[PDB]
Order: sequence, then structure tokens, then C-alpha cells
Amino acid sequence: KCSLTGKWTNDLGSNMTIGAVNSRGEFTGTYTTAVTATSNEIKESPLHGTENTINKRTQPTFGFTVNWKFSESTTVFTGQCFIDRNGKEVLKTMWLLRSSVNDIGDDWKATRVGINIFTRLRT
Amino acid sequence: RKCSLTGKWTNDLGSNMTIGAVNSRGEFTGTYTTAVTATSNEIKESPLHGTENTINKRTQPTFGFTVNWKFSESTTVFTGQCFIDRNGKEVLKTMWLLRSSVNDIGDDWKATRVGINIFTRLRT
Amino acid sequence: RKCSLTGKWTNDLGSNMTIGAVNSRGEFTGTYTTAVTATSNEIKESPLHGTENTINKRTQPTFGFTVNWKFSESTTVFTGQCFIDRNGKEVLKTMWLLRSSVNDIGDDWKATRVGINIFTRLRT
Amino acid sequence: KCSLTGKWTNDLGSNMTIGAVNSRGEFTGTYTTAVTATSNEIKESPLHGTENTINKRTQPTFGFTVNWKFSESTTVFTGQCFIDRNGKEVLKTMWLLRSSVNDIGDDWKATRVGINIFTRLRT
Ligand SMILES: O=C(O)CCCC[C@@H]1SC[C@@H]2NC(=O)N[C@@H]21
Ligand SMILES: O=C(O)CCCC[C@@H]1SC[C@@H]2NC(=O)N[C@@H]21
Ligand SMILES: O=C(O)CCCC[C@@H]1SC[C@@H]2NC(=O)N[C@@H]21
Ligand SMILES: O=C(O)CCCC[C@@H]1SC[C@@H]2NC(=O)N[C@@H]21
Ligand SMILES: *[C@@H]1O[C@H](CO)[C@@H](O)[C@H](O)[C@H]1NC(C)=O
Ligand SMILES: *[C@@H]1O[C@H](CO)[C@@H](O)[C@H](O)[C@H]1NC(C)=O
Repeated sequence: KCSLTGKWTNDLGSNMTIGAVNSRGEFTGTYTTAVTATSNEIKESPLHGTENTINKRTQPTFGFTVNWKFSESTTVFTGQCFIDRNGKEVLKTMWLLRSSVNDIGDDWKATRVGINIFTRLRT
Repeated sequence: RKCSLTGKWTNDLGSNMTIGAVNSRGEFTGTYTTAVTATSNEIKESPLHGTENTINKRTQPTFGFTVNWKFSESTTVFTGQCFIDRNGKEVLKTMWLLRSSVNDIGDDWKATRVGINIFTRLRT
Repeated sequence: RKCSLTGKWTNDLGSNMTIGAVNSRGEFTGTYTTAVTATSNEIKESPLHGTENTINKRTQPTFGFTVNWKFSESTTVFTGQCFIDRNGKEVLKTMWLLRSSVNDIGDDWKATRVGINIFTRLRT
Repeated sequence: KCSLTGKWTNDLGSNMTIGAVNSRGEFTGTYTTAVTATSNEIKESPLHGTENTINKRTQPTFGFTVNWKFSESTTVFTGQCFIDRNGKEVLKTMWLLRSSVNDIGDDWKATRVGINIFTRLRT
């Protein structure tokens, strides 16, 4: 039931747009982040993921990657699409954000972690 | 010099991956062979797809990828960086999140397991 | 103005904590009442002990604390910051790691679950 | 078997010293980190934790907090003490590091995550 294809929003204000998913579970899309950790003018980036098909679960598991266009940075999201009591969709995700570093000896700090909630937009 | 994602890699738990191209866009897919599971099902090669960052031609770009487990309801996401070590050997330093499937959203809080991984080239 | 850890807090899952002093050192202990479990055992108030940072008198210091689950083999660690919101209400923004017990070190990779939590004062 | 009381070292080079643990599972100690994320002269800080007693497990679960003396920063560790095949002790931990921020609206990036391995020192 829960479908990833469409236009979602975050508790941070981000805007993601996913296209349709396949047979292979794959989808594509674009992210418009509203916050950055990088001091660079934010720009609409592409996200590539995949959705789980293992059994027609009305509430699949998903993950996707964001290739930031404005940072040497990479973000990954994983989560599950849930069907509320309101009858409403809900991505409950969690993400890891890697920062680019110049030494294997500094990598240990290269990574942050958090959540995000996505919902849908009207119209 | 050149840290390409492309190639065959193994990893600290025994797991093994195989990654292909990398478009002019960093996009790339491959397969995954875990060596271990949180679940109870026989392992099956699973497909992977990711993107390599290229926003200031760096010789050790970051990357990320999803793994669509074939034998399971859940999914894992990996993010790291392609380091060129001192030995001159490439070394993927990585980290993931394994998202398990839960029946009830009020049970979400527990579906997320976190970990590391270090990949090293297989290829002789 | 003043974000003290001291007081009674509840949290987004229903869980509830009670924290006491805060020495001249930030050290402090209290109890914990989870509302939910990864395990199968009846819940029992568990003890907690932490430390509040005070290295440049900030009005919203960071903190951390461990929870020594009484009904279980495992442990959870919380770290966050004591925000003074705009409503003027304190708000603990937090995050944890729940370390489960495993029998075999080769099974370590899966013992770590990660999550959030937001605490809000109970006290009327 | 696995005992936390003593002097350990990391894969980063850090030095921690824990005292004895109680009956309540509690211990104390001091951390000497060898890397920082903060640009401040590093200084030996105090760590307060607790160890799990729930059944005499020769391989308990532990967690402790580090009140950094040189940063507005807090670190938390959790892990398990393991008894190797070599007969040797091994803390396999994982930590979360909170950075101090000035706005609830920037908190989302306030947190990094990683590992650490501790072993023992000789002498
Ligand atoms: O700092 C960078 O290099 C790019 C940051 C991208 C924004 C991150 S993605 C995780 C979190 N969720 C969002 O929507 N934005 C921040
Ligand atoms: O147990 C499942 O739900 C399928 C997971 C398959 C492997 C996970 S991905 C994180 C960790 N590292 C590996 O190489 N494999 C495990
Ligand atoms: O299931 C166990 O092993 C005991 C865990 C008790 C509660 C965990 S701590 C993280 C999460 N947030 C809560 O308030 N409780 C759970
Ligand atoms: O940057 C700060 O504010 C203090 C950093 C303390 C060092 C951290 S603790 C996690 C990781 N492990 C270590 O031993 N050091 C880094
Ligand atoms: C997303 O778009 C909505 C309206 O379509 C807007 O109000 C919000 O500010 C946008 N946030 C972005 C661009 O991430
Ligand atoms: C820890 O001490 C050892 C020797 O006791 C030393 O070689 C190492 O550099 C130290 N690291 C620190 C001070 O964190």
C-alpha cells in the first residue's frame, strides 16, 4: 500500500521526489535539502535507491543514496514506509552522512547520524 | 591517484562485493554476498546500487550504496570513502545501517542496527 | 537561562526518567522507567548515572548517561543536549545506542541498535 | 572473567583507566583521548559508567560516559567485554559524540558515530 513514488517532505523541511519503482525494487529521484552541514549553496541532488519486494508487504523497507551536488558529501537513508491509523503514509527513516576527509587517520569522525520523517505533500 | 569503486572486494566479516561501472554520474550497481545474517534464511546473492561523489575531483571520493537483500524483508545502506592507503592499496572505510522489517510502527524504534566495515580488494 | 537535568521527564515512547543532583562535576544519577523493550522480561525501574558538561558555562550543556537495565543482560547509553526552547520550555534532544548481549564475539556486528528520543518535563 | 577494572588502549591510541566496579555495576575512570574533533588542547577527562551484573556473565555489557575536560562536548560508549581465543580481553565498543550547538534547529547534526576497540596495556 505504502508507495514510495511521489513527493515527500521532512521534519527539517527537505523535499524529495521519487519516480516509480520497478520490478527490481529500484527507483530514482531528487532531493532538495533545506539544511546543510557544508557551507555551500544548496542545490537539488539526485537520489538512487531501491525498495524491498520480498513479499508484497504493504509496508516495505527502503533505502536510497543521495549524491549531493553541492558537497563532496554523501548521504544514505534507510527506513520503512508505514500506513498510519489516519490512513496516511509515513516514511520513518534514519540516515548516515559521510563527510569527505583527507586522511584515513581522520575517518573516525567522518560520520554523523540521525533521523527524518517523511510525509506527503498536497496537490 | 585513483580509488575506483569498480572491482571485487571482500570485507572484515567475510562478506564479498562486486561493483561495476561508475557513470559520468557516480551511479553504479553490483552484487553482494553477505557472509552473515541477522535473519534465518539461506543467503542469496543480492543486488546493489549506489552513487560515487564527484563534486571536486577527489582521488578518494565518498560513496554510498543500498543492498536489497534477496532473502529477506529488510535492507542495509552502506556509506564510506575510498581511501588510497600508504601501501598504495585502496581501502574502503565504511559504515552502515541495517533496517529490519517491523509489523507495527510503534515498534519502529527498534528496527535500526548500526555498524562498521572495511573493504579490501580481492583482485590479485 | 537554565536547563537543568534535574527533574522528572517523560519521553516520546512513553518512557520516564527521574534525575537528581548534578555535582560541581556534572555527575548525576537517577532512575529509569522504560515503557518498551527489545527483550521479553517484565520491566523494572533501572538505575542511571551520567555526567553534564560544564566546560564554558552554557545554558544548554550537553550530557550523556548510561542505563543499567535491571531486567536484562544489555545496556543503553543516551547523549544529548538540554535545549531551552522558545516557549521557554526545556527540551532534552537525545540519542542512544542499545547494546544487546551476544554469546560470541563473531556475532558482535549485530548487537548495536541506534535511535532517538526527546525528553520533556513531567513536572507541573 | 572479562574485567573492566584496569588500563586499556584503543585502535586510535586513546588511554583509559577504570577503577573497580561495585555491586551496583558502577565504575569510574579517566580518558586520555589521542584525537579530538575540537580544536583544543586535549586533556585527561573523567568517565563514569556502569557494568552489567545481570547474571554472572563472563562477558558483560558496559557503557560509560566521558565528560570531556577540554570541550563543551560529551561522549558515550557502550559495548561488551569479550574473552578471546587467545585468552585475551576485548572491549568491542561503539560510541556517540555530541557536539554542543546554539540552536535546537541545528541539533540534527550535533551527532557523530563510530567504534573503538580496547585492549589492555602491559606492565
Ligand atoms: O553537508 C553536506 O555535505 C550536505 C548535507 C545534506 C543535508 C543532510 S542529509 C541528512 C539531513 N537530512 C536532510 O534533509 N538534510 C540533512
Ligand atoms: O539479516 C538480514 O536481514 C540480511 C542482512 C545481510 C548482511 C548484513 S549488511 C550489514 C552487515 N555486514 C555484512 O557484510 N552483512 C551484514
Ligand atoms: O530491551 C532491553 O534490552 C532493555 C531496553 C529498555 C529500553 C530501551 S533504551 C532505548 C529505547 N528508549 C527507551 O525509552 N527505551 C528503549
Ligand atoms: O571533539 C571533542 O569535543 C572531544 C573529542 C574526544 C575524542 C573522541 S571520543 C570518540 C572517539 N574515540 C576516541 O578515543 N576519541 C574520539
Ligand atoms: C519544499 O517545497 C514546499 C512547497 O512545495 C516549500 O514550502 C518548502 O519550503 C520546500 N523546502 C525545500 C525547497 O526543501
Ligand atoms: C597511552 O600511553 C602509551 C604508553 O603508556 C603511549 O604510547 C600512548 O601514546 C598513549 N596515548 C594516549 C596518551 O592517549
